[PDB]
Amino acid sequence: MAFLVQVAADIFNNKVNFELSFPSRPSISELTRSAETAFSNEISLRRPDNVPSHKFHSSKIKMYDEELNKWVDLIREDQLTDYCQLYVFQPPNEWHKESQKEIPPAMKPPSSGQR
Repeated sequence: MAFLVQVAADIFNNKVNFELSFPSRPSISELTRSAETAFSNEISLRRPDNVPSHKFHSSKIKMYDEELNKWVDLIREDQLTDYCQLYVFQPPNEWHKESQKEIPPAMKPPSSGQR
């Protein structure tokens, strides 16, 4: 009925995983905008009061390809499959660093940002 993608990232030293819903297979631009919005909302929610406000910026997106059993770059508009798992990197920054903490079961993304 809807096309789902799981999108994971490292936010303040926790691995987060969101289920994003689309009417059909999204474009990479559409997916990227949806993911940046969801992760920016997560940052706003989780931000420690000693950290300045900031947004999530995607730098590279990988997809775990079950056909090849490996992580590959998301480059083409015919790679995404329903309920596939993506991981989104950011450019180097002070607050969010990569970890090999396992990707948790996907949850609905935040419902809003912070007023």
